Amino acid sequence: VNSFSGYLKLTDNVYIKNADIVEEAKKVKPTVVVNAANVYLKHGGGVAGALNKATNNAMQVESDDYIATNGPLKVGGSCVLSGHNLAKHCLHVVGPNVNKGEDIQLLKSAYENFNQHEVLLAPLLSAGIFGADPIHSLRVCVDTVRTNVYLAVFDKNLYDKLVSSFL
Ligand SMILES: CCc1cccc(CSc2ncnc3[nH]cnc23)c1
Repeated sequence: VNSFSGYLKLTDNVYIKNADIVEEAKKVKPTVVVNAANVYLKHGGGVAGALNKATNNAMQVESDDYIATNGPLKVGGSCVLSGHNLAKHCLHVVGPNVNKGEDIQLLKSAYENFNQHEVLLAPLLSAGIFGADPIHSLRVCVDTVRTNVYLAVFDKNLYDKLVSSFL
C-alpha cells in the first residue's frame, strides 16, 4: 500500500492521473520523482522548468555542479540527484527530443532507467515540448517499465485521450 490517490490502473504496474506533477510531488513526497531532463540538466521549461521553479532553483544549482563534475548525460540516460522539497530523490531521465532530431527508439532506453526504482512518480517521457506522440510514450512505458509507475499527465484533454485509446 502506498499514498498515491485517484489514479486509474492501466496494468499490473502502471497507473495514470490527470495531475500537475509539481503539486502531486508536494503532496505525496514520493521516494522518486522523475524529471523530463535534457543532457545538460538545463531545466528551462516543460516539466523540468516547473520542477526546478518549485525548488526555488536549488535543482538547477545542484545540476550545474553535477555537470561541471561529470559532463552531460546521454540521450536515453539518467542520473539520481536530490528531490529537494518535492521527493527524496529526483531521477533525471533524458528522453529523445524530436524537435532536436533524436532517435525515437531511444525512448525505450530512457524508460529502462525506471526499472532501477521500485516506485516512481513520473511524466510521460519525450511528451510535451520534447515533441513525441504521448500515446506512443505511454505504450513504450507500459511495455518497458516493470516497477510501479504513477504517471501524472498535466493536460486534461490529453489524459482523456490517453485513457480512451489505451489498449
Ligand atoms: C513551480 C510549479 C509549476 C510551475 C509551472 C508549471 C507547473 C505545472 S506541472 C507540468 N508541466 C508540464 N508538463 C507536465 N506534465 C505533467 N505535469 C506537468 C507547475
